[PDB]
Amino acid sequence: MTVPDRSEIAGKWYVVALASNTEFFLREKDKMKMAMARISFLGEDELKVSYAVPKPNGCRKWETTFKKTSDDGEVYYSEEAKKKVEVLDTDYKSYAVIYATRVKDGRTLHMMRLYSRSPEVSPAATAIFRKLAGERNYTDEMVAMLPRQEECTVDEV
Ligand SMILES: O=C(N[C@H]1COC(=O)[C@@H](NC(=O)c2cccc(O)c2O)COC(=O)[C@@H](NC(=O)c2cccc(O)c2O)COC1=O)c1cccc(O)c1O
Ligand SMILES: CCCCC/C=C\C/C=C\C/C=C\C/C=C\CCCC(=O)O
Ligand SMILES: [Ga+3]
Repeated sequence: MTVPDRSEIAGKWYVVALASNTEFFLREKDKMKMAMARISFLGEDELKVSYAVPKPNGCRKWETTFKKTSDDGEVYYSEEAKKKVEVLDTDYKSYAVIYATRVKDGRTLHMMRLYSRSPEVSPAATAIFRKLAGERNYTDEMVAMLPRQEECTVDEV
């Protein structure tokens, strides 16, 4: 409540560019199109967020809950989904950059994701985005920009 900005962007979050090094995912992120999502505040230490990705091979839409989210200041952690996301940069004015990391048994992973407040991409959104990726010594092929092309979409259900 003390952050009306959240309510402003909450309801629809767009993913239009990512960064990674794991070929399996990087290999595929390069083929998908822009994705959408909806986030809700359950509690500062818990929030509900949904993922919407249009996959021509088979669109996939679902919901997910984030629990025990207060570790490093404001970060989300799902004991079940063994995956956490920390607000690495968010303005909802034109873009937001977040640090996403998935850790499997014996394997750890990190990746950056660039969001857009509007289906369009601001040259600055891609640049600030690249700046961070560079700090991680990333290369173009490691970061793939995604178009607005849409085949499937989610509802305000
Ligand atoms: O390493 C990560 N994925 C793997 C492994 O995850 C998976 O294979 C599946 N996935 C989940 O079950 C999942 C369950 C719970 C939460 C999930 O996000 C799942 O994805 C399906 O996702 C996909 O096929 C693709 N995925 C998106 O397009 C996406 C688009 C926008 C937003 C997405 O989350 C997407 O996954 C590719 O994802 C992958 O290859 C990975 C890391 C860090 C953060 C991630 O989100 C990752 O997914
Ligand atoms: C918003 C989560 C969307 C989840 C589904 C889409 C992509 C999954 C990967 C990263 C998205 C996770 C969080 C979005 C970034 C910052 C949230 C700030 C919330 C706030 O400022 O209070
Ligand atoms: Ga995922």
